[PDB]
Amino acid sequence: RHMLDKIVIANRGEIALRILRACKELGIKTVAVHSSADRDLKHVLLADETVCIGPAPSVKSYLNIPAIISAAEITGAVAIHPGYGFLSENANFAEQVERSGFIFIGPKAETIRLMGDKVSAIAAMKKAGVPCVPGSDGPLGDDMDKNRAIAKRIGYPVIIKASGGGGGRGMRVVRGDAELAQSISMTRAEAKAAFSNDMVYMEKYLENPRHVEIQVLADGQGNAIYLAERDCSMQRRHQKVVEEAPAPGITPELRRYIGERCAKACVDIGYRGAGTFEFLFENGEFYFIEMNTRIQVEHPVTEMITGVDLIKEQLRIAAGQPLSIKQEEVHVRGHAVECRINAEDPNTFLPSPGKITRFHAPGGFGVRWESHIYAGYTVPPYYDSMIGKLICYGENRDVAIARMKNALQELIIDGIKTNVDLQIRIMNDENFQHGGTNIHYLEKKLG
Amino acid sequence: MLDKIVIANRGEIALRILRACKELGIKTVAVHSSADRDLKHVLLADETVCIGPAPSVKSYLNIPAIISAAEITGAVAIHPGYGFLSENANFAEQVERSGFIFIGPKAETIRLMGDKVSAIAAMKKAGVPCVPKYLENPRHVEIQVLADGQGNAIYLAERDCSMQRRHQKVVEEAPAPGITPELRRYIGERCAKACVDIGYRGAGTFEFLFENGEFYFIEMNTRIQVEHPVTEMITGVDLIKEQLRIAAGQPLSIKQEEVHVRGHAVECRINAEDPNTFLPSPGKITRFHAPGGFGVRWESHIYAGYTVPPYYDSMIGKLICYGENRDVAIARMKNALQELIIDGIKTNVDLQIRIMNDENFQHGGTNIHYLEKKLGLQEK
Ligand SMILES: NC(=O)c1ccc2c(c1)nc(NCc1ccccc1Cl)n2CC1CCCCC1
Repeated sequence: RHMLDKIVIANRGEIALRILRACKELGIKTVAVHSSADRDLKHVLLADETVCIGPAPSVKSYLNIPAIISAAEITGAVAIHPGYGFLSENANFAEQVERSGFIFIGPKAETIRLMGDKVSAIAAMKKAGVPCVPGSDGPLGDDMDKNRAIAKRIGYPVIIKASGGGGGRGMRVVRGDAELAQSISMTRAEAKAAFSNDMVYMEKYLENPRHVEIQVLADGQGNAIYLAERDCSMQRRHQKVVEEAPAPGITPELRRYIGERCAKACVDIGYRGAGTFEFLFENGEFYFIEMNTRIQVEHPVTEMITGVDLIKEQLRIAAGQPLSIKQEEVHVRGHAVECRINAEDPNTFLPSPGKITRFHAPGGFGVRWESHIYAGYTVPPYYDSMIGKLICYGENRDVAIARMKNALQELIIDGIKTNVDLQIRIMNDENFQHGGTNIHYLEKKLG
Repeated sequence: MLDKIVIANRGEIALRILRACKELGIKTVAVHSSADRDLKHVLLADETVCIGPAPSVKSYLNIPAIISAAEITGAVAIHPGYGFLSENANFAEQVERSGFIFIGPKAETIRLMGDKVSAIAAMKKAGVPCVPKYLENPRHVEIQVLADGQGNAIYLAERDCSMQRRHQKVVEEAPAPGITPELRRYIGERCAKACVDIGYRGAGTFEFLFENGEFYFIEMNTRIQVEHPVTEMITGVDLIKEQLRIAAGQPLSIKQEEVHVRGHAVECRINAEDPNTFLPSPGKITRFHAPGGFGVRWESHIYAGYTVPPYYDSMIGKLICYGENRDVAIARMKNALQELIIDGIKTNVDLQIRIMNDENFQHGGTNIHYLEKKLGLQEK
């Protein structure tokens, strides 16, 4: 079968190393594009070719569209993998890659635009039969009588959300008519300033939901499959801390119900590659909020429970190959837990950059370590706080948690502040040990 | 479960055992020589006891010192690992006479199987095929077993350990290439019946020579196998935790029909020795970096700044890669071997890279003489 000869890894850190490994397993030549502050990245040191695309600030490196495309052209690369974050959900970038004759390892640019606009995305999901949060089902105008009527029909509390927003950014809870006009007005102003798009919509506000998300894969040959779910509720201020697969309390019947709807939605929108349907789960019911049109950070928990290498599937799809597995070949087996490891201060939660003086990774049966860090490595201040991901699998949830506790005790990261101690606390939490804690749990636990 | 156990071993296996104990909530007692105070498992153990000076005869092979440490710490069981006293029937007999649980078979089974004459007679009786014959180009194929010593016994597929130097395994893999589900079931059932017939208790391995679609029994290792992780990857069974459950007097919960072979796993033994002359290379590891990724399993006590002592064997770690198929497991091993950094000492990492890149290994089914023919070494 035909495979991509050479690709540009348009990312950094752990995800860039994750992509480099998948490339090497498939015999794909790698081009590591990097900022001047990232010359010592583990994947840069393992890459077949390297191109320094600019200085440390992301604007002149990882978000630098001409420099990334120019690197693909000079090295003779055929495709670009955007990873997560940066330009991965940037439709202009995907269009420019397509326009320049290189393969964008993701969905069509118009699919990114469709799902990136939250109002259009909900309408497409509702039409496809995916359950959505009751809401305005269209943008809000300036007629406050019409806005009060939508709030009445939905039932308070409600949430005002930016169509150009996403991932908890660009939203405001409204509990009564008195706060409605000002809340809409503030959300609009914030959205205009942040996204240069003042469009807002209204949604029913769910008080105690769980964040449950469905993993999908769709090829260019008409196949679209669901790879169970992940529970990503263990979060703080919209930042995921712990993710797990499958989600506790989800039955095979409920898994089948939601998964089939997501797979059908892929067919209807002509989805291609890896994707994630994010839902709020409350009182046995799923409610769509948004679709992630790229690989997710927490993808490894899905890989452990299904045996499917999601990055290798992305590369295969992009090369024009069919999905390597059929739906009937996707089986949920055992349980996996992921602890994100951050170079962060436990009091401020702010990134804690610096030089790692001593480093030791955990090992053992069911223990997977996803990280670019090594002894002597300097965590730069220019980017996000995540330095690694510790993933533990077991035949059941109890075994996965037991292995995580042991793995966190072997993990040594000196010279910088980390959330390792917090991760140990979460694993020891009696409510986490029972499972099914909602999205507000971690914040309530911390204070 | 067993409240507290003495890990009567060292290095990677002692760390392997400690992790299984911690998962089950079993307290650990790390008995160590004065040269092994800095072993990773010793630093992670709940309690530690120095059992003597550096030579194994004075420490790891010192029965009164091990028993005394188990008595003073209030332990109830002893895991002997592999090597050392694991297959010493007098040690197993004394552990039990002292009132402790021996994490292994009965002393009589160790004796029965430890003597080739009585072992072969027990196998002929049990219906296990033996050497009737000249086996010029055989493959080393071995069957993993678990028996509770209560009448239940299961086989957990096979391993191919044909890549050898001076009769020491270098690469191991599971399942064995070319072994059909019919052949697996045939040999496996005879091994499970043999466990019942000899009253076997715990983990064990039946080693065979495999040539022209036929098995020929050589010997039984009456203990956990070094290469046990490749079987664990393909079955999902934690073999050390099963040893611990059996020793606690729990019957096997795993039924034969619950044992499924999925994917493929390869193990590369990592040795502190020269990759060409095989001169042992003890010494301080000045820089260390372990490989990572999907299907990558690293089994080692080594760390940056740790000194590999000159007193013991050269095996410092085991690199185990799994995949949905043999090709994926080999591709993952190549990637993992490139990430593995061990500086300050000589290792066989470069030899392992050559073995993974060998076209006959990539094809599979190379015989027991292959590695030495590739390297130009004379058998002895
Ligand atoms: N309808 C609601 O109750 C509701 C509540 C929270 C919502 C939520 C809905 N939707 C989102 N995110 C998407 C979004 C934000 C802003 C504008 C548009 C979108 Cl789609 N969030 C944040 C996510 C992320 C953190 C934990 C799970 C909840």
